[PDB]
Amino acid sequence: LSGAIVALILVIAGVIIAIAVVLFAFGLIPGISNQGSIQVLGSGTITNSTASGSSRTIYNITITVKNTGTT
Amino acid sequence: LSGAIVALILVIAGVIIAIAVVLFAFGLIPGISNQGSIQVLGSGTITNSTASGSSRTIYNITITVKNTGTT
Ligand SMILES: *[C@@H]1O[C@H](CO)[C@@H](O[C@@H]2O[C@H](CO[C@H]3O[C@H](CO)[C@@H](O)[C@H](O)[C@@H]3O)[C@@H](O)[C@H](O)[C@H]2NC(C)=O)[C@H](O)[C@H]1NC(C)=O
Ligand SMILES: *[C@@H]1O[C@H](CO)[C@@H](O[C@@H]2O[C@H](CO[C@H]3O[C@H](CO)[C@@H](O)[C@H](O)[C@@H]3O)[C@@H](O)[C@H](O)[C@H]2NC(C)=O)[C@H](O)[C@H]1NC(C)=O
Repeated sequence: LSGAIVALILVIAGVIIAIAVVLFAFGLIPGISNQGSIQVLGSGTITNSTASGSSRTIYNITITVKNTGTT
Repeated sequence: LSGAIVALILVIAGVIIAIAVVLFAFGLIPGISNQGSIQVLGSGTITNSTASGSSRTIYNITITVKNTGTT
């Protein structure tokens, strides 16, 4: 008897997990868009910004950035 | 005589208890085999709900959900 009862449980669970995985594949798609939100416009500048005789060299990066995203 | 009447009682009782276990196996089927599920549709969102420098961070989660079951 046991084998048929087990197969029935695993059939129905198979349908449920397969549908959930298909829905997840459709559900990913909106996240892909955000990978393109930024673009950098023109040349930026680097400037030596550290104080005289300081242990660390520290530069200053100025760039135009454009954010086309919603965040 | 005795051995044959006892063999017959155990044949009859065997039929009875075997059929009882077969009917029980058919009686399991509805409980183990409910089809349909919570389906999650598209992307959801997480939003910071935390306010006023509270000790525990709380997040809103909003998502579209479809119950295809009967409960
Ligand atoms: C950013 O500015 C610093 C000063 O504000 C400067 O430190 C001085 O460095 C000079 C000599 O610079 C040469 O040698 C160093 C190594 O010692 C190189 O890293 C550098 O590229 C040059 O070839 C030194 O005489 C002086 O005492 C330092 N301090 C001051 C107050 O002048 C950094 O060198 C400078 N970095 C860059 C990349 O320009
Ligand atoms: C997460 O969902 C909550 C409902 O489950 C929701 O509560 C409702 O809040 C609105 C007003 O929310 C505004 O103001 C809060 C600050 O108080 C902001 O965090 C929020 O972004 C909105 O600008 C209220 O009218 C309504 O009655 C509340 N309903 C319930 C059931 O509590 C939260 O606002 C929501 N959180 C965020 C961050 O959206």
